[PDB]
Amino acid sequence: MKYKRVLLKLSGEFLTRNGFGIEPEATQALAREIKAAYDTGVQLAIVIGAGNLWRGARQGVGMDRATADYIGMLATIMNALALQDALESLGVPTRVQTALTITQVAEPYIRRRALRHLEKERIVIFGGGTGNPFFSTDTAAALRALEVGAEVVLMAKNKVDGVYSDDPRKNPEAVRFDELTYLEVLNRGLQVMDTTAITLCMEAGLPIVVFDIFKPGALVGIIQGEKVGTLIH
Amino acid sequence: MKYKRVLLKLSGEFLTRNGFGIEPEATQALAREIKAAYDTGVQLAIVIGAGNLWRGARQGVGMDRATADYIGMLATIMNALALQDALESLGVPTRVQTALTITQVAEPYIRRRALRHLEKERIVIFGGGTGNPFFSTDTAAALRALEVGAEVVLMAKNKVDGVYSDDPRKNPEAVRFDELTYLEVLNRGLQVMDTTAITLCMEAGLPIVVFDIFKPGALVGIIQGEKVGTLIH
Amino acid sequence: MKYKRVLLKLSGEFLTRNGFGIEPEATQALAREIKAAYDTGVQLAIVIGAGNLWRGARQGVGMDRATADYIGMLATIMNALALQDALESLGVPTRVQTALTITQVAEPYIRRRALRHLEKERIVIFGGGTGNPFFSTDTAAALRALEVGAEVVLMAKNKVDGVYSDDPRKNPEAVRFDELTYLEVLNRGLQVMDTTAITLCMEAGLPIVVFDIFKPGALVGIIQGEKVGTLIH
Amino acid sequence: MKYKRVLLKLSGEFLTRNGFGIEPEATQALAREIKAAYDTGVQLAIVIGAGNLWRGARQGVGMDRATADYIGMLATIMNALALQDALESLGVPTRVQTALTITQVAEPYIRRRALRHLEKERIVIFGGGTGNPFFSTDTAAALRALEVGAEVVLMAKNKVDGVYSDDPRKNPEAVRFDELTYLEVLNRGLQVMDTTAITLCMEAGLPIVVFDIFKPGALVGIIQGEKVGTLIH
Amino acid sequence: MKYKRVLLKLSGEFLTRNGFGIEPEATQALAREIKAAYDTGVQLAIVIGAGNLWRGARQGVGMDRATADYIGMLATIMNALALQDALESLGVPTRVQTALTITQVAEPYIRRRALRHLEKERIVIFGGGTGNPFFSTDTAAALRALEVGAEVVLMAKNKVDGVYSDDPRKNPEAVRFDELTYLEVLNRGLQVMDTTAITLCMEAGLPIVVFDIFKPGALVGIIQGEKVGTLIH
Amino acid sequence: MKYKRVLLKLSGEFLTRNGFGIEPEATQALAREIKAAYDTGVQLAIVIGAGNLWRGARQGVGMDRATADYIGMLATIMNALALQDALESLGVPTRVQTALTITQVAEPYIRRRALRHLEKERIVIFGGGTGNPFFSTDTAAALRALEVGAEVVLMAKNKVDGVYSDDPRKNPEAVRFDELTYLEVLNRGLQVMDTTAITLCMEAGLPIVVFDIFKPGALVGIIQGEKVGTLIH
Ligand SMILES: Nc1ncnc2c1ncn2[C@@H]1O[C@H](COP(=O)(O)OP(=O)(O)O)[C@@H](O)[C@H]1O
Ligand SMILES: Nc1ncnc2c1ncn2[C@@H]1O[C@H](COP(=O)(O)OP(=O)(O)O)[C@@H](O)[C@H]1O
Ligand SMILES: Nc1ncnc2c1ncn2[C@@H]1O[C@H](COP(=O)(O)OP(=O)(O)O)[C@@H](O)[C@H]1O
Ligand SMILES: Nc1ncnc2c1ncn2[C@@H]1O[C@H](COP(=O)(O)OP(=O)(O)O)[C@@H](O)[C@H]1O
Ligand SMILES: Nc1ncnc2c1ncn2[C@@H]1O[C@H](COP(=O)(O)OP(=O)(O)O)[C@@H](O)[C@H]1O
Ligand SMILES: Nc1ncnc2c1ncn2[C@@H]1O[C@H](COP(=O)(O)OP(=O)(O)O)[C@@H](O)[C@H]1O
Ligand SMILES: O=c1ccn([C@@H]2O[C@H](COP(=O)(O)OP(=O)(O)O)[C@@H](O)[C@H]2O)c(=O)[nH]1
Ligand SMILES: O=c1ccn([C@@H]2O[C@H](COP(=O)(O)OP(=O)(O)O)[C@@H](O)[C@H]2O)c(=O)[nH]1
Ligand SMILES: O=c1ccn([C@@H]2O[C@H](COP(=O)(O)OP(=O)(O)O)[C@@H](O)[C@H]2O)c(=O)[nH]1
Ligand SMILES: O=c1ccn([C@@H]2O[C@H](COP(=O)(O)OP(=O)(O)O)[C@@H](O)[C@H]2O)c(=O)[nH]1
Ligand SMILES: O=c1ccn([C@@H]2O[C@H](COP(=O)(O)OP(=O)(O)O)[C@@H](O)[C@H]2O)c(=O)[nH]1
Ligand SMILES: O=c1ccn([C@@H]2O[C@H](COP(=O)(O)OP(=O)(O)O)[C@@H](O)[C@H]2O)c(=O)[nH]1
Ligand SMILES: [Mg+2]
Ligand SMILES: [Mg+2]
Ligand SMILES: [Mg+2]
Ligand SMILES: [Mg+2]
Repeated sequence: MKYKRVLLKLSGEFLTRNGFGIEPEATQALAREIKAAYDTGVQLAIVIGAGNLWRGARQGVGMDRATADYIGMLATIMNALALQDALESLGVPTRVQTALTITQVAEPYIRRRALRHLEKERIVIFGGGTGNPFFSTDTAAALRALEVGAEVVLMAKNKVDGVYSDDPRKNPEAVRFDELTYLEVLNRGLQVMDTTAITLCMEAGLPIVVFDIFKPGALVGIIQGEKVGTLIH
Repeated sequence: MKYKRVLLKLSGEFLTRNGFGIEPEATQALAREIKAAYDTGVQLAIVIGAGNLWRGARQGVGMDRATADYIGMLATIMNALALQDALESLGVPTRVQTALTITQVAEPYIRRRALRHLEKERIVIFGGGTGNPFFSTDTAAALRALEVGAEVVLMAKNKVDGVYSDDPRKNPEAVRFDELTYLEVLNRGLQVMDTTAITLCMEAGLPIVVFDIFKPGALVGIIQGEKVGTLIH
Repeated sequence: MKYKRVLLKLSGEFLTRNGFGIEPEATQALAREIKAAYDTGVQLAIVIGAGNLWRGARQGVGMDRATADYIGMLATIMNALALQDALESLGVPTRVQTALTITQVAEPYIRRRALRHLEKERIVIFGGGTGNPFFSTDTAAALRALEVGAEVVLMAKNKVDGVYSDDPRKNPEAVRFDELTYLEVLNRGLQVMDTTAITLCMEAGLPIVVFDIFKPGALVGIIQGEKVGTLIH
Repeated sequence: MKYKRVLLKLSGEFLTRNGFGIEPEATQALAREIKAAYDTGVQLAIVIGAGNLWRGARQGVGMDRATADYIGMLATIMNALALQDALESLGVPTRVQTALTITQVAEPYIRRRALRHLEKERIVIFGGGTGNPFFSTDTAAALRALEVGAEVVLMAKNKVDGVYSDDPRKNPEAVRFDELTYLEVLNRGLQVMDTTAITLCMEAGLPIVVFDIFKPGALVGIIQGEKVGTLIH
Repeated sequence: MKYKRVLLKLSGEFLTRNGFGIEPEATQALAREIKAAYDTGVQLAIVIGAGNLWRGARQGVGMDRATADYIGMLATIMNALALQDALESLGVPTRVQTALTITQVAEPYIRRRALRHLEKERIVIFGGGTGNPFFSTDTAAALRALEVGAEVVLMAKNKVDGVYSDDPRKNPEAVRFDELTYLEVLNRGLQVMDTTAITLCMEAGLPIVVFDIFKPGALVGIIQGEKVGTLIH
Repeated sequence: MKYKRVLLKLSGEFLTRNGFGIEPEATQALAREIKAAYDTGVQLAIVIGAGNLWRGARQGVGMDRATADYIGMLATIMNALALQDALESLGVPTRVQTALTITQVAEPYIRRRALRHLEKERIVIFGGGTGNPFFSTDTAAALRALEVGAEVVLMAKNKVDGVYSDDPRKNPEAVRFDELTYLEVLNRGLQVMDTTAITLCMEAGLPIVVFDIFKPGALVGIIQGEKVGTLIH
């Protein structure tokens, strides 16, 4: 194995086939991909987004960005709980920790508890992002990777298989990169993930792999050492 | 004014026109109805549901009913926050209290903070139901009515204008009731609301009016003393 | 064994023989009955009332019913802590969870900590009711039964051995029922328990047995499959 | 006025005429004494005991002192809430802060909030003692006096009007002291209050007056400068 | 006035003249500078660092960076409490909000409460950073600026009056910039602040002014519209 | 072994050789002494002070003693976290419980959890004192000893090997006592520890041993039954 512990960042869109909502069949498919990774023996922490449920203050009337972001963080917790149940259906031991403390619903985020969960071969799903507005779960992925000592952030990005010279769904001439420096991402103004998540990984020397989780073998390949997707380092 | 303080129970469906999501124009139209009631000078507490965002364990995989309920409670808080912004857009002073404590996002349910807010002519929106699974927001509406000393529960029901002999959406021949007793609702097995919400109001002699909030003038009518919808008492 | 997991509802009066207080010998006698049921191997959750310590707003001066209810909830936690010590005296593994969060004193109600404790053959005593005013512990017993997946609610009622046509303490001519339906309880206006607790169990098809815990063998009888008391179903 | 801000320590026994429980008439009488002090214009913080409800581990079976103390702290909060309602019945503005955080029921203890309450001419009742076992509310009285900057602790002791050379209810030859040093109290082994409360006041030079609150004029006299009871200094 | 609401980022070092500790005369001197800016009428939010009290994991034995960062977050709260007292002793109304919830000590970070405080012309001091390890006080300054709608982040740098081509206390030949872009800071590898704080401001278009707070008139100059220090925008 | 469970009170000064701060080699040296006592098999609970980081209100401007004490409580938690890391790096299983609840950083003080930890042969480090101002770490040592059922409080005094007739670093003619009573300490006006800590131990009959932890073999000596230091009993 190239990696013993990883942070897998997932789009909330992966929980539906139809753009919106939480759907059982899509959640099962996503669980099956995660179990494929779990079965390699890697230690697995996850950050889950909420694009399937909530886009932002465009949906509100007179809505601050902070308020819209809090709504989105609650949505990521909805997804976290749904994903945990799907993984438990496969018998994969799973815990959820949320960046907003909601005692009746899930454990709060507690570093020493997250570490013990990973050491006991459990998947830890992080809901709620970082708990702060003005981030996406991209930044929560970088932060939680650093907090659990993951060796790489695996960004399972919706509808792309890597980082491109441009948004490949707005420019068919876009070209995929094998490798990039953090600064190259910033200088070229690429919009594949929060620039704040880039700089957080930059400061720690934490590598990022952007890939297509629904390409069979891709996630297991990354874990086992294959070249897959785009490496930011 | 017949009533000085009312609890208004709203379906989460009122925030969308397309089945799913939170939508600006639907939320704004709902806020305008609430503003008409507020402008009468009545004191106004609201309980909001989550059916525009979450439909229960049918959407999960191997999901407890309790877990589905906690996800719904999170969804009601998302709706409460969106509704608050919409009302504040219109200049209506509004507070949100949640049955689950989420410090950054809203204040917790605290009985005499809620009493003080109503006394200060603010709308109090209660998110999170009662904080317990195995209720709907119907029972949360009954509970919160008793807690704030509301004089009646105004049940704004999605797509009906009162209580009928049968589900009017399955039975075109159903007949509307002008009045019912609590026991009559239970013995006829009508499915307009939680039977638990029925008996809570029954134990207290707290009346319920089931009505159509989008019939212009209905809500303000009830507040002023007109006969609108079905009275359960 | 007919039942694998039961919820046992206890009056706070069982902790005293003199109307008021918490008394060692009464608490110990109650703990011995609970130990007999535990020794059958059934999984056992308990909800405890507060009538030995608090009788409601009649004891206050200008006191809300909600405020009286919150005081009663505090009193149920006092009883839960006393009962736990008594059971631990007898070697019975016991946990206390409270509906109101009081960190130093007991763990908070958390649904799958409670599920894990029962799986580990510990008794879980729930203090604080549901955490909401306008319920009795009767409704808390119904709620907690549903939450832990109990198969029946065992209503140990103070000074009666079943449900009667009338209050047997006011009507010496009252007759005991072997069986009732939920609706029959409501329509006959019997005052054995919260009508809200009745309808909660009714909605779930959760049966209730009203019985005398101090009739030797009654509790263990019910657990083993004997006909004891009144079945509501 | 001799004093601008005082801490009044009250026995839980003052809430009953009959040894046990909370009784409306006794609570009103106690409220009327407190209002007499309030009407002088002094700033008034209160610590309330629980001897009317809970004595200790003698009432438990296999009961630790710590557990018995937690039960007693919950009882002081019951009394605090009852006393607040009685004072509110007289129109005296009153707040309750508890050393155990119980959000739905009362404010948590927060120093800056307690100070603002006193500055706004409200009575603050402290329930829960210090939140730590192994104290009595005597020690909570000394601690809360220091925390709010009270100039004296007024110990309204049950059934005595001062400090005596011996327990005056076990030795009719006991003599009352006008004045005592902290060390004199310790050296003579007097049992009128926690020795820990003595030393806490010793270290701060905080004077203590032990007196009979039901002697008409006594409490107002202390506040206005008269010699009443026993001074420990 | 050029700016109506600002976020002032301060080093923990400003609370000492001797490299380490909290010292009264330095804290008072810092409070007098803050009071001068308050006296312009600007709404003022502060983020305070910890360098006077804690450097990081090299002070620990086997200490991971996350643990060191939590220790520094505690230190920032220590400084916030000391700064609040100095400011209050000058009669400036001040509130402290902490990213880690410690009820007894200060109010939690709550965005709507912080907005009300600023509108009521109080200084809000933010302690605890963001509550997340791997985030710096520079990043907390950026975040809290966004959250309170400050128009600019004023980075009071220790012993430096702007951004330079190189660390000036390491290269006497370094040249100061009047103006830079966010990307210029990142590309030139400048170490004036956390790159994550840069990119957060970049994404919002929030301008940063790096300046020397102990150059008399500089802070007030920036507030009134003068050109002081270095503008990053 | 004379003692099976002890409470070890340590000064914050033991974490530095230079009067102030947290330093790795002093912290490691302190951890090696603690590990030597752990290796005897005794169950070991620790209370840690703050003097290496915070002296009190003379470091503040207009700073009341309560605020200074909360600042010191934060410092004791900083030290607890650093001590836990040094101990863990020696392979000693260690848990931290804090009197102020800071979820992200350490578990809250919970008596039943602390007992389980000691029974599972873990060191429990108590940070935050008691959570109350005006209580000292000496008083916290006494309290936490009572709460965990320690058989003795071991007061590791800074630069002193027992109790003396006078402050020895102020009177070279002072004479050491082998033994004293609680009352002798109070009557002689000795300043070795908080008088409130003395009286708390007096009331429980809990013995105190004042000793020099950096006299090699002394801590282990006390645990194995030797006569070391001064016994207060
Ligand atoms: N340079 C780029 N390379 C790859 N994807 C890009 C780039 N710029 C923008 N994108 C967009 O980023 C999207 C992923 O972002 P988002 O919709 O938020 O997915 P996720 O929810 O997985 O973060 C891709 O679908 C793509 O349209
Ligand atoms: N007897 C009845 N009278 C009226 N409506 C009924 C009755 N029985 C069932 N219903 C159905 O209940 C629906 C309201 O349920 P729900 O979707 O939960 O509304 P809400 O979301 O407002 O609570 C109505 O739209 C109607 O289809
Ligand atoms: N129909 C009935 N059958 C039995 N008991 C009844 C009935 N109606 C009222 N009761 C009264 O309800 C009491 C139980 O109420 P309560 O004191 O709350 O018991 P518990 O404390 O066990 O809930 C019985 O002692 C009885 O006096
Ligand atoms: N030396 C003493 N002087 C006065 N009262 C004493 C003394 N020693 C013991 N006491 C007892 O202390 C009692 C007050 O303590 P307690 O019953 O706890 O009252 P409270 O509940 O007000 O503290 C008095 O009723 C008295 O019996
Ligand atoms: N390009 C640069 N321009 C200005 N200062 C720099 C630069 N590179 C490094 N620094 C250093 O950054 C320091 C400011 O950071 P720091 O000491 O952490 O102050 P603060 O604690 O307020 O952030 C300056 O004292 C300076 O020595
Ligand atoms: N009678 C006494 N015997 C011993 N030490 C004393 C006495 N009186 C005062 N002290 C002082 O108390 C100090 C111990 O307290 P302190 O410095 O606070 O250590 P710690 O921080 O461990 O409590 C000793 O260093 C000593 O100088
Ligand atoms: O640290 C965080 C994480 C999330 N969010 C909000 O919650 C949403 C989570 O959705 P995200 O964009 O991360 O999901 P994805 O696009 O991958 O489905 C964000 O968009 C923000 O609105 C936030 O404010 N801070
Ligand atoms: O007290 C409550 C309130 C709500 N809920 C859950 O949250 C959902 C909220 O949706 P609801 O049916 O109340 O909304 P509506 O149908 O009125 O839009 C419920 O269905 C439950 O799953 C709950 O468990 N308890
Ligand atoms: O969910 C609950 C449970 C309890 N209580 C209050 O706490 C008291 C507990 O006494 P109960 O009647 O349940 O005890 P019992 O009569 O069984 O001894 C109730 O009366 C209410 O005042 C409440 O408000 N809600
Ligand atoms: O700081 C405190 C205050 C109270 N208690 C407990 O709660 C009871 C409160 O009753 P108290 O003796 O103070 O009341 P009084 O005798 O004045 O009625 C005590 O006896 C203890 O059991 C405690 O453990 N710590
Ligand atoms: O959001 C934050 C803010 C601060 N810190 C920690 O607390 C320290 C704050 O002191 P810093 O050196 O940033 O402040 P300065 O005094 O240098 O401005 C940081 O170094 C980190 O260790 C953190 O972990 N997260
Ligand atoms: O229960 C407690 C314990 C500690 N403290 C505060 O925290 C400091 C802890 O450091 P201390 O000087 O007591 O410890 P040392 O290092 O001297 O043993 C005290 O001085 C108080 O300011 C407090 O307020 N309450
Ligand atoms: Mg995204
Ligand atoms: Mg609906
Ligand atoms: Mg009863
Ligand atoms: Mg007492």
